[PDB]
Amino acid sequence: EGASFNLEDSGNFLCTTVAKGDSDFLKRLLSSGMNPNSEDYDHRTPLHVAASEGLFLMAKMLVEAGASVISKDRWGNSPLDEARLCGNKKLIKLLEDVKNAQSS
Amino acid sequence: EGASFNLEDSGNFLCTTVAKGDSDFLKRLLSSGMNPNSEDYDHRTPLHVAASEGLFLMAKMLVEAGASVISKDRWGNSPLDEARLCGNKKLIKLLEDVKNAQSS
Amino acid sequence: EGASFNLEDSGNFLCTTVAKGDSDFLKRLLSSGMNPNSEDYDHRTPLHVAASEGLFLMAKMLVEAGASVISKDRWGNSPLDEARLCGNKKLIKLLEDVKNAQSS
Repeated sequence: EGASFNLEDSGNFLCTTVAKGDSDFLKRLLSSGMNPNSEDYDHRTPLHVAASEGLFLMAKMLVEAGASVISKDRWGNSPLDEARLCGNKKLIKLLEDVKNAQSS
Repeated sequence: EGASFNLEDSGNFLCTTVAKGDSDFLKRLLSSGMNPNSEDYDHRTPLHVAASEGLFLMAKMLVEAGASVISKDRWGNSPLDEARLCGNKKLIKLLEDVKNAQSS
Repeated sequence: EGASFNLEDSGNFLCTTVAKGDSDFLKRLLSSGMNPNSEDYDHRTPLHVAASEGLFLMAKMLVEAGASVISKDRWGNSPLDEARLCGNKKLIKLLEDVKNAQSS
C-alpha cells in the first residue's frame, strides 16, 4: 500500500532505538523505508550514536539503509569520528570505507 | 510442556548463530535453555566465536548463561584468548573474570 | 533445467559433511559443483578440519574433487598447517603434493 511511518522525531526515535539495541526493529524500519539519515536533537544520526556505541553491525545496517557518514552531529564530528571515539576497529574500518564511497 | 532442542550439530548450530549475529535468537535460546559451551566441529564453544568477533554484547549474554571460558580450541585459543585475538579489551577482562572464577 | 544449492553456512556445511562421515554427501554436493573452498565464519575450509582430524580418505576425496591447500583460516593457518599441527604425515604428504600442484 506504500505507507510510511510519518512519526514525529522519527530520527530521534531511531537514535533511541539504536540506544535500546533494537537491531531487528531497526532492520524492519529500514526495509520499510524509514530514513536513517534523520538525526536527533543533537544532529546525531542513528549512525552517529551507533558508532559512538561501537555497534558495528547496527551501524552496518544503518549504512545499508543509507545513514550518511559525511553528516555531522552537534559537535561537528562525522559518524566515522564517533567510531574513532569509541575505538571499535571493525566499525572504524567499515566507516572509513563507507565515508570514502559516500564522498563520491 | 518440556520441549527440548536435541539438535544435530547443536554445537555447530550455536556457533553459527554466534557468527551470524542472531542476538535475539540467543536470547530466546538462553531463555529456552541451551548449553552455552557446546563445541563445533573445530571444538569451539559459542563464546569462542562470540569473543573471536569481539561481540561484547552477545558474548556477555553467553557469559550470563555461564559459557565456559577455560576450554581451549583446536589451536589452543580459549574464548578468553579469542577476545584477546580480536582485541576487545572489555571482553578480555570479562572473560578473564569468568575464567578466573571457572579455574575452580 | 538449471538448479542450484543456494544454501547458507556453506563452510559449516562442507566441513561437517567431511567431518560427520557422510563424505558421499559431500561428493554429491561436488557433483552439483559446490565449491569446496566456500566461505566459513572462521574461514575454515573443510580440508583444514579434515586434515587436522586424522582421517585420510575423506579429506583425500575432498581435495581430489578440488580444494585450496594454500587457503588461510582466520588464524592464517592453511589445511597443510593443520596437518602439521596434527602431524598427520600421510595427510601432510598428500597436502604438500596438492599444495605444490595448486601453486603451480
